[PDB]
Amino acid sequence: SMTSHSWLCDGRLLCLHDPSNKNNWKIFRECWKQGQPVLVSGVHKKLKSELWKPEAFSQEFGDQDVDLVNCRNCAIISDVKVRDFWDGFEIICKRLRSEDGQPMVLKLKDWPPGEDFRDMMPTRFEDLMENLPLPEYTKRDGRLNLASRLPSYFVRPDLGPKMYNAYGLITAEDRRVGTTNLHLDVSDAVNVMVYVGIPIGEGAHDEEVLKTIDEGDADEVTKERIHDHKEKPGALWHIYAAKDAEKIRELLRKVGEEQGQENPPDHDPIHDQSWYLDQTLRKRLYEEYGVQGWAIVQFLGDAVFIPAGAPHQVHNLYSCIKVAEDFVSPEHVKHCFRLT
Ligand SMILES: OC[C@H]1CN(c2ccc(Cl)cc2)NN1
Ligand SMILES: [Cl-]
Ligand SMILES: [Cl-]
Ligand SMILES: [Cl-]
Ligand SMILES: [Cl-]
Ligand SMILES: [Mn+2]
Repeated sequence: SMTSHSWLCDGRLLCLHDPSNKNNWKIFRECWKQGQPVLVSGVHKKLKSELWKPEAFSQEFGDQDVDLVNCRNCAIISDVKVRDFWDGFEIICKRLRSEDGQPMVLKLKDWPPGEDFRDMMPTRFEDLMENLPLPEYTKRDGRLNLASRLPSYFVRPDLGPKMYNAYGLITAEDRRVGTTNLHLDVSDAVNVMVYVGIPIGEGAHDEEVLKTIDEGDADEVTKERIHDHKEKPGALWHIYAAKDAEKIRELLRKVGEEQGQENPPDHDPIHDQSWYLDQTLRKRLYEEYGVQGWAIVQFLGDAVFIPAGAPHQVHNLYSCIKVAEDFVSPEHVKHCFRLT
């Protein structure tokens, strides 16, 4: 029956159940003070579902010019129509094919571009911003959002939100690649899964999704959300505490060296955004450096709260539309300060 919250990651991750509850801050704020990520479920039930479909984006914006990335090999597909991405989002037989004749796993780069989301999509902007959880933290004008209140001694976030659109990774070989590589942000962020597309053609690809979640180190309760309630899983995240960022840099310098990269001893493999931690590298981080992370499956309507300074990576299971907003909480403002 209905409850305020539950725990994932064996007690280490807060899951809030009611996204608009005026009392959520009472449960949120101690987990957030400790540097933990937080999950909030149910945001899809608050949104106008017609605004967030792949077919509407194609119909309304399809003649815009964009670049795509081939997630398998990082090859850039320059200066194509955005309809060429959207029309293959769920229908595999419409997808652009690589030279080997296979349908590609594509990411749409920087769309809408820079800060243009609000100008290009005013009705979507209103629908998202009015339904974000923890609104004193996440709204542009929230009382606990310092973004508009800080001097130039602090790195300030760009005007958001930002959309993140990409197909699902499909094969056993795809398990070792990221949709978004390991990186960190100096602001806090909330990332909302507004649509999950489960394809058709080569549709029935449900067994390799279970193997990816299992190999991804997902907890036993997370595995129950599929088997028992038939929720749509979108993406597998790994998030690490901000305090563990330098130990992760030491691991990736050592692995770069082993693989014959020629790197100065101070170079920053996290800022480079060139690594995805696969099962092998995650085990090595735990065993050799004593660092544990949070493995998080983001279902349709889940909002993931990512603490400033926390290294994180994203692997899409199915085709995803995500929308994210940056904010600056008082708990984590040290991470954007420009001195010492
Ligand atoms: O029927 C029992 C109630 C419990 N509930 C709820 C209470 C507090 C928060 Cl913060 C969120 C949800 N709604 N149902
Ligand atoms: Cl709009
Ligand atoms: Cl709040
Ligand atoms: Cl990336
Ligand atoms: Cl911190
Ligand atoms: Mn990020």
